[PDB]
Amino acid sequence: SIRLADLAQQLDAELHGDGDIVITGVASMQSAQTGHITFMVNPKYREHLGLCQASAVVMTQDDLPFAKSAALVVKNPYLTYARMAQILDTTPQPAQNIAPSAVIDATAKLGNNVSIGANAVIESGVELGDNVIIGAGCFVGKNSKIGAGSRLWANVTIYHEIQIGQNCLIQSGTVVGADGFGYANDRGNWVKIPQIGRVIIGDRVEIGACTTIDRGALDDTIIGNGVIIDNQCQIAHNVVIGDNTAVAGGVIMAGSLKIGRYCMIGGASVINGHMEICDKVTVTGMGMVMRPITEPGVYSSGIPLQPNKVWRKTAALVMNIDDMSKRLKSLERKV
Amino acid sequence: GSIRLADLAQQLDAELHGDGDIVITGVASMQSAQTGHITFMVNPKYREHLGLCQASAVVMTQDDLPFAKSAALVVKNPYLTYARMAQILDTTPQPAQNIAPSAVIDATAKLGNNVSIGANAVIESGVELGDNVIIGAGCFVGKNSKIGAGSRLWANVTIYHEIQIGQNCLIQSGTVVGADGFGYANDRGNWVKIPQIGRVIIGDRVEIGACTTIDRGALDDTIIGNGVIIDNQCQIAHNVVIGDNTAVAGGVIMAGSLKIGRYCMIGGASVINGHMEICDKVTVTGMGMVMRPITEPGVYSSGIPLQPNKVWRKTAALVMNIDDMSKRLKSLERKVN
Amino acid sequence: GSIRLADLAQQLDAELHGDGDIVITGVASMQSAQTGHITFMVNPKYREHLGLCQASAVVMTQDDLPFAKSAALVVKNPYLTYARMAQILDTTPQPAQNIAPSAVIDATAKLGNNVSIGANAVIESGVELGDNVIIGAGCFVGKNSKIGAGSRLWANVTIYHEIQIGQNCLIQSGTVVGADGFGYANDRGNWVKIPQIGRVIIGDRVEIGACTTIDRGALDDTIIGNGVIIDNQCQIAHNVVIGDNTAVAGGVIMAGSLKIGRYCMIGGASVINGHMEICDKVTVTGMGMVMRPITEPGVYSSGIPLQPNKVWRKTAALVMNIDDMSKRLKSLERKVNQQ
Ligand SMILES: CC1(C)CC(=O)c2c(nc3nn(-c4ccccc4)c(O)c3c2-c2cccs2)C1
Ligand SMILES: CC1(C)CC(=O)c2c(nc3nn(-c4ccccc4)c(O)c3c2-c2cccs2)C1
Ligand SMILES: O=C(Nc1cccc(NC(=O)c2ccco2)c1)c1ccc2c(c1)OCCO2
Ligand SMILES: [Mg+2]
Ligand SMILES: [Mg+2]
Repeated sequence: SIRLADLAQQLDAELHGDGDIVITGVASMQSAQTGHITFMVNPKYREHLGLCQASAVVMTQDDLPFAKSAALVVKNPYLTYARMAQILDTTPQPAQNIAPSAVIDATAKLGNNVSIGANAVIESGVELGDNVIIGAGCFVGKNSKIGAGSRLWANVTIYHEIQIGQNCLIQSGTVVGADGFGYANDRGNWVKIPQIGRVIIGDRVEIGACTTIDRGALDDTIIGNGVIIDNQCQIAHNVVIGDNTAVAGGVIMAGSLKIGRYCMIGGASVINGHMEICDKVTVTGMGMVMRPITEPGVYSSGIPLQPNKVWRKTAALVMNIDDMSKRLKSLERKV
Repeated sequence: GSIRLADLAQQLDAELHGDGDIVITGVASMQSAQTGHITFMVNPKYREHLGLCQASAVVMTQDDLPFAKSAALVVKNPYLTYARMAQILDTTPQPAQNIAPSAVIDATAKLGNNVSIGANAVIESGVELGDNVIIGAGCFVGKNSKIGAGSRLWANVTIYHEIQIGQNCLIQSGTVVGADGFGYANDRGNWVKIPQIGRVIIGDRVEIGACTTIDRGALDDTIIGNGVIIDNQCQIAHNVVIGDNTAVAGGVIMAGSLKIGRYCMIGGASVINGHMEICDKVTVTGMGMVMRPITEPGVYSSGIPLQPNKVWRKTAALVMNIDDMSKRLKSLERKVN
Repeated sequence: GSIRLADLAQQLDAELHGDGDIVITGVASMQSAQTGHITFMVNPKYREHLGLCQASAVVMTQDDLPFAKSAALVVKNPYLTYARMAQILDTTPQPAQNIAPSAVIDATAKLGNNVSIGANAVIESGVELGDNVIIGAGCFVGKNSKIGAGSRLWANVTIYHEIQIGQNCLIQSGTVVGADGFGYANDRGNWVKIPQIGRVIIGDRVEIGACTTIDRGALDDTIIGNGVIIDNQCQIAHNVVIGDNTAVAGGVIMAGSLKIGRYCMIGGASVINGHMEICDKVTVTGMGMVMRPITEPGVYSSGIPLQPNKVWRKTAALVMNIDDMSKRLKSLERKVNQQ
């Protein structure tokens, strides 16, 4: 719980109302009750602000005349919402102190205030920095290092020789450092190439659930600082992702892809390997990225949904487009 | 457990034609069935084949009866009867039995009657497990989460905090329920995490496949309706709502704040955009690219299917240059007219 | 781990050019190699660059040899030799060693010789682990499952009941083998679960990536042939059959009752529908949308690639209205045919 005046100060927002209002948490506009603070971004909600029952609403200056409650005025309500949600965060920690059922190799090196959940397994040589939290059931493989403040939720798998920076967050089910898909061929028989590279994850990286990041074949798979990666993503061996790039859910990346900084990869996209995407590129959902992207901007692919009867004709015509092309060329020649 | 054919027929509401004393030990495919097995025929083309079936009994329709070469259970719907008898004779073990000494269970957790918790499972403070709930080995159930009576989790399932799961649900291994949604604000190019303080509410009789992820809501909740079935490797983003009885096949990816109606069927590997709605009774075929809202019931499709590589190369190049093709067509139209 | 260069050359069947007494400690890339490392060159464009590589030895061909600036191992196939020497100098640890006191092993489980079981692994009744099997930490192996000699599971792998795995397999973390297929009947509008009492049969020398799922069959079995390699995030549905030596790249989804032949290559993120067959020696390029059986060997492809969004918008609009284009072209043909 926190006073609205204190909250406005920490948020660097201008208060318009009773600063002694006690705020207990954040809520959506439709769900907000007394004691909740909420926010609005779309001006369509201005007009039924008298139905919102929050104790305070974060809004812009143009929204203030429509306010029917105490208001915190700011330039960017969505960013202010992020900050106040962090102040009022109710999320528990993956673990507290070191659980007696955890299995920790005697040669592990633990910083101060390290928490390890029940039945987590820490291999030899592992280094956990100050304030690191390992959730229940995690595995952290030999000689891996996790920087100060980083947190793993339950049932995360970190392989051997992995480096993770400070203040990272990895959600459950994720696997970091599995073998890359590297094989030689000896007369039709696959010959495993041991993957003795690593994964280097920078600082302030957040990784979703059931995402896989393979280790490099010789050199390393590299995730830059401030990268965010959603659920169900596959990052193949020797991929390099530049700082602050965002990767949405279900993206599949092939090996040796290089992605620049400040990129945004839409969900379910497929990016082929041995190529580079430059800085400040946006790929929209389900993009089929076959070629390098050398200029910033927005890129898209795919033929969107149609009613099935219409699709049947669309797909049949598209598959025979070569004949349409030949017929057009013939007609041009005749005319 | 072995059962007498006459007793099995009564439980199935089938007409017995043959020896009710036959002992049935399990269910098998028609090609694999041996003595002691019961099987079923749904395709009348196999009537001439029944003499090659070694099952002790065969479920079939009244129209099939003259072709039987074994004891027969006559029913209106052999496929449904097969589902029912497979449940009666199910050989699937339970994920756990009793409470394993290696399980770690917070003192404040509330266990109902006949709850089983497998080895090395972890149960946090405030958790409530209803009667007959089974938690598989290596599971994690987060703080204050509630799992309704008769629900079962296979091994290595992760339930985060404040999750509500209904009665008689089944969740396969590797699935994660309640992870943080992909919620971030942008501050001059830096991503600022938005804590996801909503929950997930899963209804009754929901089945979730393996390695599926269902994210918790940002403020309000991610909601899975009653009777929903979800296959493997699906991603259900924060604040998605899925209506009762909807089926989601494997590998479907949904964006945040999507609402899917009741009675829908989403084909495997489909991709659905966020902040929009799909109405009731919509079927999206496999690999559907669902970019816009769907406001009328029916079947919808997308995608250009496979061709020989030599042919695809021309197809792809021509489609990508279709604007030029369009211009040439109009130009020729003007010239002819 | 470390080996004299002469002995390494002998085991690789390589021709040594240089000091056989050099001590090699591991493998490294050309750019990263330092004293004690062996590296390899596959691209002759780097011949001029070999003076900058500080590896102690370089694997190369006879045509590269005049350009060497180090001890050299000459072979016909530098890439295959690199695979073999990386195995010889492999630094990858084992998932486990010995039997961990925190593992929970049913009294009726049967273990061969030199079995290792990692911390907090769970082994159900009736399980059989062959000689030299390694079960990583946190794994679950369900009732009556059998794992053949030399096979290894990394941490947090889930094997359901009645699963059969062959010899010298390798399964990466997070993978689930034997979960229920997606089988349901319809009772007047209510889903009715069909118990999935088939199994999964995995052959010998199969490698499966991370967070891959392989469902069990409804009555008969899901079958993975010998020498198959499967990447991360793959979905193999109930009753799929995959022939020997086929490779499945990451993110591939296979619907139920699909049969794939031998020596196939399925590109990443492909979607393969079920109740159909793909013959031997078929290559499906990435993101392929397979809706019909493939009856002839060769390479098959689908998908419209990326364009700038403003260009894509026009392309998508024209394609979605291609029926109108077709009709206009036919009408124009009639006019040109004087009809
Ligand atoms: C629930 C049910 C008993 C019936 C059903 O509707 C269904 C089932 N299994 C499916 N597998 N795949 C699939 C999986 C992977 C790749 C490609 C396709 C579908 O698309 C499936 C569908 C659907 C078809 C159209 C909409 S949902 C079993
Ligand atoms: C098995 C092998 C040694 C050789 C191989 O053929 C192959 C390999 N790795 C791949 N990654 N991806 C991929 C992954 C993610 C997104 C897009 C593509 C492919 O498509 C891959 C392929 C194939 C190409 C064509 C058919 S399979 C390594
Ligand atoms: O693409 C993001 N999500 C997302 C997830 C899953 C599926 C989709 N489907 C589509 O787009 C889609 C379906 C059909 C056509 O298109 C999108 C996305 C990107 C960047 C972000 C972000 C979300 O939130 C944080 C800010 O950065
Ligand atoms: Mg334990
Ligand atoms: Mg996918």
